[PDB]
Amino acid sequence: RSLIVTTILEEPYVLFKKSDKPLYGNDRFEGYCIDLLRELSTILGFTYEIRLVEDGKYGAQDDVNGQWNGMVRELIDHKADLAVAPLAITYVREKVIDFSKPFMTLGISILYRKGTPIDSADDLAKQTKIEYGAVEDGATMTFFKKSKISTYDKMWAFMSSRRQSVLVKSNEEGIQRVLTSDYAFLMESTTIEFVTQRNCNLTQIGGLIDSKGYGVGTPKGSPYRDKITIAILQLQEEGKLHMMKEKWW
Amino acid sequence: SLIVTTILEEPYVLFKKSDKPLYGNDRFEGYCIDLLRELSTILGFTYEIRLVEDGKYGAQDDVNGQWNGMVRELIDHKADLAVAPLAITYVREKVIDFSKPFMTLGISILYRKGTPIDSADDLAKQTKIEYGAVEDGATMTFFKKSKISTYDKMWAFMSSRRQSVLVKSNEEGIQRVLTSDYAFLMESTTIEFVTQRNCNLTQIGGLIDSKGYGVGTPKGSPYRDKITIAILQLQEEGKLHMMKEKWW
Ligand SMILES: C=C(C)[C@H]1CN[C@H](C(=O)O)[C@H]1CC(=O)O
Ligand SMILES: C=C(C)[C@H]1CN[C@H](C(=O)O)[C@H]1CC(=O)O
Ligand SMILES: [Cl-]
Repeated sequence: RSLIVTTILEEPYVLFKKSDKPLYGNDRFEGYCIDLLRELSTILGFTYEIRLVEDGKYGAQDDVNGQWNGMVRELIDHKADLAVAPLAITYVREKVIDFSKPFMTLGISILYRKGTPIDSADDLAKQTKIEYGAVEDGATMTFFKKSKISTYDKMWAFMSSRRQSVLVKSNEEGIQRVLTSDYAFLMESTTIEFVTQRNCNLTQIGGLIDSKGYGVGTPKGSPYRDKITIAILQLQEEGKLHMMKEKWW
Repeated sequence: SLIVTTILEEPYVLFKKSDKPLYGNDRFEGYCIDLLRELSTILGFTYEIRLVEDGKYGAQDDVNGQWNGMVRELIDHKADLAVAPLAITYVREKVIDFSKPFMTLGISILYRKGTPIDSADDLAKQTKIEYGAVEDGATMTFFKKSKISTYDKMWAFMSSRRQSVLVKSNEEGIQRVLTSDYAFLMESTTIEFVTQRNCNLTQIGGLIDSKGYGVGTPKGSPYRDKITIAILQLQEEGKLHMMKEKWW
């Protein structure tokens, strides 16, 4: 049978393919993660059906009820066989689902304007005039929520106190805020690179604040996890992942 | 108590400098030693460090398919963990398990400063400047296996000149760069260590590929996923970055 693959719209990883005529099935989608999935299927010999996660979320756990949502929740409940998306491999997620080895490596950094005196997270933390934030309940926000590093703890105190005003619901919302207010956006370096290639007034500020990878998610114990790892390593060694990144970035 | 196989390689694993001979685990320090200590704390195991007898990381014989090095120790259940700058590669992942990466890196080029050489392509299209890699390591194996024209050409060069351009260690490669017209294909994390210590040397071009180092375990080992979770904990609390800063 075909594997059910859960994913989510996020440029340039997953988007709706443009066509003058209606599109159906997997043909509706394109992007880096779609090429990846195609290449994985070519190596491993499975067929698949792409489905957008209904709740539009990656996967985080609620504090009170301990319930998961998003693509992670779909894998937990065995409603999908794989999740293929820019899904960060994190400690809390690894506790509840399995991940392939990374197909991309990245870190949190800062998206802001060029030509300013701001050069690091510490510069942001020490002031309040320039607002800053992150996608609510994502891996980036979770990093700040849990950090014991003085600088990042202060940034979390700032963001948490202004939740409604500085946390956003998507990368697109955060980017639009950098573009239309005095705002710096804490976001993943791979997506920053995409943005800065297309917006000459924007830049990454400072280096990477942490390090993580994106991996393909599976339900805990899935036999596909290790198979997908091996295929990913093959794709990397063949230069195919690099070609795919060049194509979409 | 777990048996941990490793290998000397600066600054991952070193013999501690000492007036008197040291014994057992006391003999060793380095990034990978700190990593092992941190893992042991999180997971609650004791361990004995043993240097791999054959001094190899792990490659497969092209005729008989047998493995050597730390990979062989794991396959043979002579060790529980391998903790070293052991690249997570397609061929190795097929026979042993690896944790998720504690360090990410890629192949690049170590050469002298001030030349017009700017990329692998520049090396491949000539022969006056010799180049090579550590024999049978993950770098050499990338070239051996690559279908990319430039890298296949470089493999043809290095292959045909095995005796003279392939080396036994990073140290031998670095000395070649310093004493002759030679460029050394080597891992970018080691290049970084080297170029911080020698201002006449530089990385040429960017990364040619991307890989990680991971802790190795025998296939099927229950420790693999526990070590992965520990590594993720160490990364998220900033410890892996501090460890790299400390040793580089
Ligand atoms: C696109 C966003 C919502 C996702 C993508 N990776 C992160 C994740 O896996 O949670 C989130 C971004 C972030 O937290 O900066
Ligand atoms: C120090 C060397 C021999 C090891 C380290 N990592 C690679 C490996 O895991 O094979 C080798 C280096 C290289 O191949 O450039
Ligand atoms: Cl894994």
